[PDB]
Amino acid sequence: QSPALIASQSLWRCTQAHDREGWLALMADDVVIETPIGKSVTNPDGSGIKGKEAVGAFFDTHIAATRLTVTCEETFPSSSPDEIAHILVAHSEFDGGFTSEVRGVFTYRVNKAGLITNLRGYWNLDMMTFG
Ligand SMILES: CC(=O)[C@@]1(O)CC[C@H]2[C@@H]3CCC4=CC(=O)CC[C@]4(C)[C@H]3CC[C@@]21C
Ligand code: NA
Ligand code: NA
Repeated sequence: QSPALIASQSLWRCTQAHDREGWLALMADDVVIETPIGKSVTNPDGSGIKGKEAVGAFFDTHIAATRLTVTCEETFPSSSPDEIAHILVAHSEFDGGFTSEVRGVFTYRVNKAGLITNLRGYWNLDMMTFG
């Protein structure tokens, strides 16, 4: 298991389990999350959520109060142990019964310490469905 794979798998587990401190412990201090890449509700300025403090707020907003299910459809290693890509399906269920689901490419990068520096998602609203 490469550092990138272990990091991505650990982040899935901590995400579904709402494990805030475990989730943040996987992040580098200069982490940048772009889920999705470009402007969106989860990426306001379209340039990503930057720094552990900001992704902490991101967690509290979009993960903490949501039942999340992350399915790994397919994994694409690179020739670098520090970078990996996944086809993921992210299903959200909020307090009330409202749901959203999306499927896209997610790329991960870790530093030499094995901490996530980049998480980037390839999808848009057209690929989303709601229930
Ligand atoms: C509530 C929402 O809008 C979403 O459910 C739609 C897509 C979701 C991504 C999917 C990718 C992912 C994989 C991880 O390993 C960490 C958690 C994230 C970033 C996760 C956060 C919540 C998001 C943004
Ligand atoms: Na590094
Ligand atoms: Na550095």
